Amino acid sequence: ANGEVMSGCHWGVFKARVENGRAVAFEPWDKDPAPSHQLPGVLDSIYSPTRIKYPMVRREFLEKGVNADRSTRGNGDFVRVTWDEALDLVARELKRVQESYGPTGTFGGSYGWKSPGRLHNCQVLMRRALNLAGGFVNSSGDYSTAAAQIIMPHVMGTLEVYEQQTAWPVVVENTDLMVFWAADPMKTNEIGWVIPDHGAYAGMKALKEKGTRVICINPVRTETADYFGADVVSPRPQTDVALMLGMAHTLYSEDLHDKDFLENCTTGFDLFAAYLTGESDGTPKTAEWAAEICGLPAEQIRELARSFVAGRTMLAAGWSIQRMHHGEQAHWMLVTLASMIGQIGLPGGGFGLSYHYSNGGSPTSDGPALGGISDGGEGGATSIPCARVVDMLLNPGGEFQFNGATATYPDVKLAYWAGGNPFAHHQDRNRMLKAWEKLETFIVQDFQWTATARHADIVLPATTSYERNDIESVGDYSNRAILAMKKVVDPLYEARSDYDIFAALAERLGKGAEFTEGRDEMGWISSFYEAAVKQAEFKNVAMPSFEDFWSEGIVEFPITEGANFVRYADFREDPLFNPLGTPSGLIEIYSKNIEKMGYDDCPAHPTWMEPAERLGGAGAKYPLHVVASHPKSRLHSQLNGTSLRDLYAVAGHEPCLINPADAAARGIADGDVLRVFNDRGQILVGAKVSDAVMPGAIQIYEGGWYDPLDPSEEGTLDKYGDVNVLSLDVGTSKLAQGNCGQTILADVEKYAGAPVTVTVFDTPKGA
Ligand SMILES: Nc1nc2c(c(=O)[nH]1)N[C@H]1C(S)=C(S)[C@@H](COP(=O)(O)OP(=O)(O)OC[C@H]3O[C@@H](n4cnc5c(=O)[nH]c(N)nc54)[C@H](O)[C@@H]3O)O[C@H]1N2
Ligand SMILES: Nc1nc2c(c(=O)[nH]1)N[C@H]1C(S)=C(S)[C@@H](COP(=O)(O)OP(=O)(O)OC[C@H]3O[C@@H](n4cnc5c(=O)[nH]c(N)nc54)[C@H](O)[C@@H]3O)O[C@H]1N2
Ligand SMILES: OC[C@H]1O[C@@H](O)[C@H](O)[C@@H](O)[C@@H]1O
Ligand SMILES: OC[C@H]1O[C@@H](O)[C@H](O)[C@@H](O)[C@@H]1O
Ligand SMILES: OC[C@H]1O[C@@H](O)[C@H](O)[C@@H](O)[C@@H]1O
Ligand SMILES: [Mo+6]
Ligand SMILES: [O]
Ligand SMILES: [O]
Repeated sequence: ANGEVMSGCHWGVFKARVENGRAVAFEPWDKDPAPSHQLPGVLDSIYSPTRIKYPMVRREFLEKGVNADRSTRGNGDFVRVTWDEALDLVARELKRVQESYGPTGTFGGSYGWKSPGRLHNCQVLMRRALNLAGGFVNSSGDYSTAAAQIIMPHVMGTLEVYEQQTAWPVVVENTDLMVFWAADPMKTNEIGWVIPDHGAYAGMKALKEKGTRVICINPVRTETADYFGADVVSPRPQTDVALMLGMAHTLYSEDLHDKDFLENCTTGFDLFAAYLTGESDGTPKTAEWAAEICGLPAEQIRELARSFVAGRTMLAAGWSIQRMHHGEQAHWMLVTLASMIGQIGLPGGGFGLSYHYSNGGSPTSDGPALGGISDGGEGGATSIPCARVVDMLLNPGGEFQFNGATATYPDVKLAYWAGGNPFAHHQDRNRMLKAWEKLETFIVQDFQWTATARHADIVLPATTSYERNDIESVGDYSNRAILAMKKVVDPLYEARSDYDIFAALAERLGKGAEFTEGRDEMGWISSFYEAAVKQAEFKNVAMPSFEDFWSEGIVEFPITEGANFVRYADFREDPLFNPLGTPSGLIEIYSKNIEKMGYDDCPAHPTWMEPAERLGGAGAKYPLHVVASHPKSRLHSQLNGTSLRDLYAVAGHEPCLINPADAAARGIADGDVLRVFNDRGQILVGAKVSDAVMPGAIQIYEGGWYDPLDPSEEGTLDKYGDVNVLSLDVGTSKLAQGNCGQTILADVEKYAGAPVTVTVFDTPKGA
């Protein structure tokens, strides 16, 4: 066809131009306040050299199945097969594992960002089919807030991280000092889990125009600091809890803390104060004590603390600091500091844990909620914390602790992954490669030839959202509209929707009608729309017929009371009438429930503990902290294998931001090929020399595609730059068992070996 088609994605709403059946541009939505620069890469991902054309089976698995040499996964030897051959093999394997081992034999957690959409949700569709086969082992939590989402319920009485924030207009009108703590909102609000509304950009523009003072506490001077002209304060990475303690000690010793707020809204302050002063352990937590750990001058620490109580202050914290050893302590100590400041529940005061994620603070509309397809049970134990996947494979039947409970790891034999990239997202790549040999069968379903697809036994080519129809909400927190995600182009090559793949597997198991319910694509979509219309009718919100909605492509909802929302205002007004969901009904600075667990690595009040490895730590073996943060010009690993890579690759490798003093000490110049290494692994990167990163730290973003020099050699050099070749794979503590992906020390040198060639962005042989 020829014309324009409106649809959406994790980067926003867009208008595609189609010529002779091929999409030629993904243009920004006219109503978007800040369109994404990544749209050209989203378009290219439909057509790039790494688009998966056909079903494939690795040669060793096609010939020997369960008896294959497991060490050769990832060596490139794939055989093209027909869809019938691939689907029959997958169905035979699903049935074999269920009959031999029961539900504990299959792992169906399949963590990953996939694509938005209420119908074409690849993970829910996979679980719908696996439940019809007999069941599976799931995963709990995520890689984003694994620690904060477990400690917050014990402290504030709610998960806190994925909840609406005090509205942006209220912050602009009332806040005197905005503190971005381990957060880069100008970078991270580009993405949404549903289709993003980019509402944070409207709020940040209003904040900039008013001239309000901004401070960001971060090892890197970011686009957020440049936009606002912010003061940048850079503690050594992993020392924020010590900095917060020094600030708290200053407030207490100078009688600047809010005694009334502490008495009326919290429990355990007296016990915490005994720790703060050193009465309980012999070590006063002074600004000088804190300065020695974090590297900032003691007077700067005292001045920051005094400035937080001088006017109305908002502590807007990000999540990198909890994606680390003892991560639970970061936001627990932040809430304790906010309680001493005493402004929780006031307009523009307190703290917020989602101003940097999916446009939190964009005012909530009066529209209805939109539902989608279910798993028939998205957005040994029968479930594991997600980042314990390798520990599980290495210790079948072994015990593990999690948030007060004791359980044993299930004995998993088959793993099915759809819409995720664990060979980019999981920690300690070399350890993971050896552990994966414990799986009998590994099936991967995607549209791009990621490191995960390259390591599979069986590869099934899915379609993108642009090759089918769907329905989804716009604005993770605002719910400003419902959008028709219309088909842009017909399915490419031999690709099939995840729905069509799972329906064909359900048919082979004799459960076809149970999977489909006799509905077709538009039948499912209209059912979801009609349920939203009924909910809206009960709340006096007008909506068009399904036919008129589909023709127009969108329905917008108005904002009224959502513009005035203040988080914790009811609790502050009357804590006895509106108690929190904690044992006391108050903020738990001291937790008796956590005391009873007896976990050495997660005490009963916020506490400073040395991490496994850190910059400035006694016995540290490597010199530089690696800031393994989220990428500017990708969504994780998404879009690495597209023309968008040209915006940032350095000599064909992932970029490494390095301070001029650390570079000059090693004879490194901008543009040089470098080797980054530690005792766990080694990778290549390209140098980007800049004083934006503090001395003692280097920045290498997560998501790079792993490209082994010699796949048959243990510890081989990664030719491209997957930062998770350098990371450690351990739990945050026994409380949350979260990942520690930003706890990394390494050295760097000018590469001195023979020239190598990156091949991970090329079409695999035979594909
Ligand atoms: N373009 C883009 N946007 C995204 C994503 C993406 O991949 N690309 N991913 C999405 C997802 S799933 C999430 S969870 C969010 C990510 O949200 P976050 O986890 O908050 O983001 P990060 O980029 O990992 O880190 C935030 C900031 O913390 C700083 N930092 C790192 N270590 C420390 C430390 O020890 N102390 C202090 N004070 N600061 C530190 C970093 O320099 C960075 O500027 O972004 C979302 N949006
Ligand atoms: N060192 C370090 N490691 C980190 C982090 C960090 O800060 N530091 N960040 C962590 C976090 S919070 C996250 S969320 C993870 C990110 O890990 P992931 O979510 O696994 O990363 P993505 O690259 O988004 O992978 C999603 C995959 O889904 C595929 N896909 C998209 N839509 C569909 C669909 O409809 N069908 C199918 N079959 N496939 C589809 C995409 O092409 C892509 O390959 O990384 C984690 N790892
Ligand atoms: O070529 C015909 C085949 O096309 C595939 O896209 C359909 O999934 C399958 O059901 C059909 O038989
Ligand atoms: O067809 C494209 C148009 O569709 C409308 O429904 C959207 O509100 C408008 O912003 C967009 O330009
Ligand atoms: O010492 C026990 C701890 O050991 C760590 O290696 C594991 O990652 C963690 O799950 C466990 O609680
Ligand atoms: Mo995440
Ligand atoms: O995550
Ligand atoms: O995430």
